[PDB]
Amino acid sequence: EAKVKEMNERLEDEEEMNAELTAKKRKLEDECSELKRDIDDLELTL
Amino acid sequence: EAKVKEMNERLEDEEEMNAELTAKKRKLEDECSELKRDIDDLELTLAK
Repeated sequence: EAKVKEMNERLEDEEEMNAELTAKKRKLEDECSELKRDIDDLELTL
Repeated sequence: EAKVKEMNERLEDEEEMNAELTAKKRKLEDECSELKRDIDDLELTLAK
């Protein structure tokens, strides 16, 4: 059960690092989106 | 013994998921840097 415990626990550390990386990933997909827009709008006069 | 091994595996997987999703993230960080410079330098030749 001790061996059971520190693994459950460490999973929680890890899973939250991973939770962060996907939330950080979201906003960056979104930011890329709008940056790619700013270009493709602007190039429609060149 | 089972829940022990099962949690071992998941740990190795989460440790690597950390590495994987960060390589995905990074590719977007890189892109979001570059796209910004391409927005900017285009205008930096366009401006008066």
